[PDB]
Amino acid sequence: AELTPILPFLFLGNEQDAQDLDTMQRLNIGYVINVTTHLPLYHYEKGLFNYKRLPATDSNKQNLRQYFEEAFEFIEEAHQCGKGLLIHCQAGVSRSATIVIAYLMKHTRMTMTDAYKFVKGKRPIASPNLNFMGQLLEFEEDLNNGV
Repeated sequence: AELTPILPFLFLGNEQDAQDLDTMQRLNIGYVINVTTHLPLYHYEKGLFNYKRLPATDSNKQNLRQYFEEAFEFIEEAHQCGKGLLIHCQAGVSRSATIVIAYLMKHTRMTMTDAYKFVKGKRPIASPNLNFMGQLLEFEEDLNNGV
């Protein structure tokens, strides 16, 4: 299991990485975001972490932009509460990486292109679909227009 640490408090992963509970406990993760509709909240019953589900699909019509602001709050609650946070979708990390790249665009002064390749460098498998990439490009233009 490889939980790519995009920041010190931010980890990107896939289906399997959220199951590696030993790994997550070493990283002091206390927050988890499941960006899928069908995967379970692994380790939910254990009472270990707080959870947030962004029920989305790796499709060309799925709107992740709606969840952008909702997930940013979960990440700033972790940073303000001094705890790690793992966002994971499935395999190709198309969905989960789009939200990560967007978190960097809103709070980090980075461009969409700069942030996209920052995450691409740490996790090479990142391949947000063009539907998600258009949202990311539109989120840049919005943010640049005082939005």
